[PDB]
Amino acid sequence: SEEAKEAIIAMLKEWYDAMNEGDMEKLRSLVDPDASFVDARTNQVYDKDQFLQMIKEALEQDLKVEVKSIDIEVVIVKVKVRATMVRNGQEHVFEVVDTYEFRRSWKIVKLVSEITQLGS
Ligand SMILES: C[C@]12CCC(=O)C=C1CC[C@@H]1[C@@H]2[C@@H](O)C[C@@]2(C)[C@H]1CC[C@]2(O)C(=O)CO
Repeated sequence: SEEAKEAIIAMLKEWYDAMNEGDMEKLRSLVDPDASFVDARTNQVYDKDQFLQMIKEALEQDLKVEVKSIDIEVVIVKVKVRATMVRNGQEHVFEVVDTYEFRRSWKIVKLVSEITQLGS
């Protein structure tokens, strides 16, 4: 079980590291093909290809992230992240709470993201 936990954590490290690297090949491999992605604040729901498309656009805006905390609670993990994006020369700063559902290799089958824009 500790191995299970340790593997999930390592994968979330890979996720966020790949995000800062801009390596979407690595992101694609961590997500189940039938996974659903939820924007909690807008109630919008996306499939994997739609989610990755949005990631691509954000990476084009210099999206960078830093993980602040990881809490393991099917494995459910809550990650708090600070993120920045540069949009038409104006940087925007965000605090995001990402709650993942991993299902067994372990794959992400669901993410709910609460996104708050903090102001630069
Ligand atoms: C561009 C985005 C969605 C659209 C929006 O109005 C603001 C942002 C900035 C933060 C981004 C977010 C999504 O892309 C999901 C991201 C990457 C998040 C930072 C971490 C995030 O929740 C994830 O890493 C999810 O796996």
